[PDB]
Amino acid sequence: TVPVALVTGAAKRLGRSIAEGLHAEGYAVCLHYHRSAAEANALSATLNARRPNSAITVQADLSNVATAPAPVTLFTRCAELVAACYTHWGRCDVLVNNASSFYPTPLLRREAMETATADLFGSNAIAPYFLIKAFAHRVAGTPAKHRGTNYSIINMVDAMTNQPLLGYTIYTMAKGALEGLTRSAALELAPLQIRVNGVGPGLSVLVGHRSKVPLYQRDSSAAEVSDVVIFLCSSKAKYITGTCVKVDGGYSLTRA
Amino acid sequence: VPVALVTGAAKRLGRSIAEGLHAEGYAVCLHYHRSAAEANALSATLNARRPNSAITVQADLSNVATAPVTLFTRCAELVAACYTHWGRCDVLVNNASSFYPTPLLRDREAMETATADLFGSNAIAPYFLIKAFAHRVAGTPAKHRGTNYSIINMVDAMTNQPLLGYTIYTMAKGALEGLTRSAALELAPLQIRVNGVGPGLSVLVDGHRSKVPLYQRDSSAAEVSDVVIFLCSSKAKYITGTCVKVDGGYSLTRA
Amino acid sequence: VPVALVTGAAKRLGRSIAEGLHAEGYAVCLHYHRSAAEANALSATLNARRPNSAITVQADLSNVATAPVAPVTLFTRCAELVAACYTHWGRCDVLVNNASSFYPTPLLRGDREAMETATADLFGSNAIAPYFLIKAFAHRVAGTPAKHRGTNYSIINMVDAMTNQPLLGYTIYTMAKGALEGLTRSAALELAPLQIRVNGVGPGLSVLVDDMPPAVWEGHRSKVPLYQRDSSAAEVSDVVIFLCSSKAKYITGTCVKVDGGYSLTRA
Amino acid sequence: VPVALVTGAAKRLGRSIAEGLHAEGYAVCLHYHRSAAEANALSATLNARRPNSAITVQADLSNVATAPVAPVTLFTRCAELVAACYTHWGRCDVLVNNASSFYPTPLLRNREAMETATADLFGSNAIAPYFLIKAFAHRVAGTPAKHRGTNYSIINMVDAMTNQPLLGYTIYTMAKGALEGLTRSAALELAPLQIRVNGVGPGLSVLVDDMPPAVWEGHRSKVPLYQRDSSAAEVSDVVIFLCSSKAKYITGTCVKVDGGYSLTRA
Ligand SMILES: NC(=O)C1=CN([C@@H]2O[C@H](COP(=O)(O)OP(=O)(O)OC[C@H]3O[C@@H](n4cnc5c(N)ncnc54)[C@H](OP(=O)(O)O)[C@@H]3O)[C@@H](O)[C@H]2O)C=CC1
Ligand SMILES: NC(=O)C1=CN([C@@H]2O[C@H](COP(=O)(O)OP(=O)(O)OC[C@H]3O[C@@H](n4cnc5c(N)ncnc54)[C@H](OP(=O)(O)O)[C@@H]3O)[C@@H](O)[C@H]2O)C=CC1
Ligand SMILES: NC(=O)C1=CN([C@@H]2O[C@H](COP(=O)(O)OP(=O)(O)OC[C@H]3O[C@@H](n4cnc5c(N)ncnc54)[C@H](OP(=O)(O)O)[C@@H]3O)[C@@H](O)[C@H]2O)C=CC1
Ligand SMILES: NC(=O)C1=CN([C@@H]2O[C@H](COP(=O)(O)OP(=O)(O)OC[C@H]3O[C@@H](n4cnc5c(N)ncnc54)[C@H](OP(=O)(O)O)[C@@H]3O)[C@@H](O)[C@H]2O)C=CC1
Repeated sequence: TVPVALVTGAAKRLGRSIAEGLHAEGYAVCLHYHRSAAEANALSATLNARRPNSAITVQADLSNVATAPAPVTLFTRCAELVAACYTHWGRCDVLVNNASSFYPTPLLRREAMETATADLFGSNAIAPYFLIKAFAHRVAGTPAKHRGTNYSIINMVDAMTNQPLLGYTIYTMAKGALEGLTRSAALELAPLQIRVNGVGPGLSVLVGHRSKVPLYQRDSSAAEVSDVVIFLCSSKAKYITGTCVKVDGGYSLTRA
Repeated sequence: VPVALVTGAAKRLGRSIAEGLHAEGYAVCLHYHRSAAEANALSATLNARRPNSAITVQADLSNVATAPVTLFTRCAELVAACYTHWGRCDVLVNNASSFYPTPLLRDREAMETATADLFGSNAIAPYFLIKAFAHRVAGTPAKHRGTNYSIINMVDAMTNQPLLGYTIYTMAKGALEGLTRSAALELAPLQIRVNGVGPGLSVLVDGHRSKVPLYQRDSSAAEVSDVVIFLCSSKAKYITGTCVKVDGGYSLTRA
Repeated sequence: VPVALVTGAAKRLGRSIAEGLHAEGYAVCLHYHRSAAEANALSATLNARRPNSAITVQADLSNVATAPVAPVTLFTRCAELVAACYTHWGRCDVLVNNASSFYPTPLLRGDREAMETATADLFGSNAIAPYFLIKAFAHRVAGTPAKHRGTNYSIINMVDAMTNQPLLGYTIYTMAKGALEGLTRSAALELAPLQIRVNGVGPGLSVLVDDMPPAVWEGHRSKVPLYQRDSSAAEVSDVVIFLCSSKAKYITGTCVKVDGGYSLTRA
Repeated sequence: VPVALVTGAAKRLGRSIAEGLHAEGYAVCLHYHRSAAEANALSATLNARRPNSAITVQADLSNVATAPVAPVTLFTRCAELVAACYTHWGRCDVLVNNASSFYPTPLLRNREAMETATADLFGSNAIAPYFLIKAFAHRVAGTPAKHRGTNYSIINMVDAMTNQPLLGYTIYTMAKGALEGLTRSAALELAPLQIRVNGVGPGLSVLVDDMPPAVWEGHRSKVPLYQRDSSAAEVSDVVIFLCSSKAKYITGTCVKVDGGYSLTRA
């Protein structure tokens, strides 16, 4: 049986490493993207070249805003992403909420305030919520006899948000929401044997903070994070749910 | 005479907090959404005890426009109301909170308003309120600033042990915890303290209470508001970015 | 008149705690290990303000047997501290596990002794003594007929707001503090039926010792987000006192950081 | 061919962990206290599968001095376990602090009992692990850089449920809290030697069934995922993963393996 994985923000960096890892384990992969169409399609071509019909791409803005066709709501856009997996491959075994907007929202010195709120909160928390709902309904709507045997949802959190980055309040809040989503979803979806966990990087693939990481005194590679993600998706991890794993080289253990 | 703004001050915990702060000498701006009668009754009681020690302000803190007026604007206006009437705002208490199911498992705009209401009241409104509050302090010349600025976020001691079916509420509380820490850090330079108070079971609607280790009952409003009040006192000036459980040990239990 | 036992009461945070409780009307049993002169000076001050409101008891809380007053065990020494409260005043309403040894136990580089004594000292003072003290305290309340019990039993464990961001080289100390946090939760749960509340207070930097260059000391305190300084003893003891008040009677099993946001920082 | 020392390896989780590591090619030093028969049986199986891939060492990890052949301290007995790995195979790449005593130490409802309970519960769950880590760390530091292994990993078996204390188990819960502290402090201090230190916290695994079937069923039925306790393998696979080179950026973290049990409330 060939399992399917949906990965948001799959075009590059961690998202792309995650998709590659899942693909190397035999997953067919639905690569979501927002703006990185060229990289997304280039990745699909690589994956489909290795193994025919093992990759597709879907575009979507996951910000908590209406888009033009009545207006399309973020929920609808999310349901469509999950539906694209069932339409093409007839299944969706794994969901990885990786897409994430990250920029300052200082408390100390309108259009910007409102789009920032919906963008940061949508991508990091609200989209993943609706995505999980859509994913869950599909599974519930599948007759028990026909369900997969290893449903796994991974939320990309942040190992460092408890030690807030000065000026990033909304981003930090959204990640805090995502942690709550992880726990609440693990509990409510446990009956459908759908596991929900979180993976929190510290510093990965930076574009003198490296030297602060206790382990290796450097940021991590994408693989050093994606391997963790892949492991949590494996049947060997089927008893793990509702937990967040830090992948930070001990950075969260430090103090100023 | 210090001023305190308390959202959702009309009844229950919000009312207890206002009364507590008032008993310590605070002038209190009582925010309310729908409980206009209860809000005005309380103001009358407080103003009767001490002239000009209470006002009331109506506002929907759901992340939606009204009349268009954005949530941020409505929030700025709440804080402005304090400076307009009394010329100051020393304490902010983000207490207002919507609480109802958002099941993941068995409706179009039903989830739309739920999203904006649950997230607005519990997280986004508090964010804008804190911004507005922080902005007024920063805009106040150092010599004229108060000496005990305190923001309290009402969190939930039990959200790490999620209530089945309440994902969006739980998510909003998680955001509020993040707001508490991020704000404490960024506002430390203005000497504005930001903390959280997390009830377990308090003043139940109407069992579940027999589950509480301590006293085997839910708490009274005072048992929570006193903690809020203490965190606002100058005896607590070194505390910031922390959340205090007031749950009688409920979070220490397991199924 | 309610009684409070405070371990390591002779100076610094322990003294401030005793003074605070004393200012609220508590009679205070001041425990000390080596600071006899400081302890007696404090008792004198408290007894001078209010006759018979203070006493002092000496005890090594390290997890080692002591010279017969058959060797005396740590548990026995702990029971005796609690007993000294009931013997003199007929009661013990509040316990504050404040005493604490603090020094390096590096993982990397007349010798065994230092290893075996460090283990028992750091662990005893910070965790094991508090355990037996709580047991003793718990036993005395349980042995009191309901009709004679106090109405506000409170136990406070002094923890560390920064142990989750370990100080390099202090593994055993950090370990003992983690054990203390465990004790706090387990005790709150088990003693809830006797209405004995058990909480923790975790300082960050308080009355930071200045055995180092002025600038190096400016550095450390400047890392605290709020006020860019370590705290005074009062800024911590007032929190302790509050947790002991009847206005905190619904709080139990919780640890309160008093760190001015220090734990929110990163390297 | 890497070496792994596993304490309390004789049965249950310890055994599953040794088997897991053995299946990955590790040579395994199986520590035991009282389960000599089960320990030797396991060694035989492993050695039969791959010659000279298993040994055993007996040791009481309680924080008490043992009788020789001058009393032996816990630290010495700990160094000797680590030494046994370097003596036999010339290396120790992985350490798994699995050994653990677990029994009640009530505060109420009421000897050499309390002196031994304290030392046994605290020794096995915390103090031994401390000294073992020290010993393990010294051996690595005393190895010239050019000869060091490339994947040093220490895993501490913690408890996903200690923050929701089991009534009457104060000392155990305290020792587990100390073990968590040990995990973080050690990760930090040993980072420079590239020695990773993490924790794995089971919830309910291979739940002891010494009670009415209904009572046993009620207990496991509380676990949200599968409504059952876990198998040993469902825990050991996590341990094994954390030891793999794919996990070489993870350190100072504790991973719950509890099927969501810690998410529940009374
Ligand atoms: N890298 C690090 O040091 C850390 C990473 N993390 C988390 O790990 C995950 C991946 O990290 P990283 O690779 O750095 O991520 P990136 O910052 O590179 O962003 C990943 C993708 O998110 C997509 N995205 C952003 N906003 C939206 C939106 N509004 N709608 C739809 N898609 C959007 C972008 O896709 P596109 O280009 O197609 O528009 C982008 O490629 C993230 O969730 C991040 O929060 C956490 C802590 C540290
Ligand atoms: N009580 C408990 O057991 C627990 C309480 N808490 C938290 O403590 C705080 C107070 O608790 P409690 O007294 O029970 O709170 P309530 O549930 O009684 O709600 C408080 C007030 O919030 C206001 N409110 C709700 N939605 C909105 C909105 N969209 N815009 C503006 N105001 C709104 C309401 O004001 P109005 O009536 O005027 O419309 C209401 O009176 C809350 O933050 C809650 O989350 C956390 C855990 C447990
Ligand atoms: N001050 C700070 O920055 C921080 C403090 N804390 C905690 O707060 C509490 C008080 O802090 P602080 O005032 O600095 O504490 P101190 O370091 O000054 O120690 C307090 C007392 O503990 C006693 N003590 C130490 N070892 C033993 C022992 N083996 N047996 C009996 N008594 C012993 C000493 O009593 P004597 O002198 O009589 O021998 C000492 O006066 C402690 O628990 C500490 O761990 C936590 C984080 C930070
Ligand atoms: N199983 C579960 O549901 C849970 C397990 N855990 C943790 O997982 C780990 C393994 O679990 P599990 O397999 O159940 O463990 P066990 O309860 O079976 O104990 C493991 C081994 O520890 C050894 N041991 C106990 N005390 C000592 C001592 N004083 N000195 C030396 N060795 C000692 C015993 O070895 P011997 O037989 O040779 O004497 C025993 O076989 C433990 O650390 C445990 O705390 C945590 C939560 C739940």
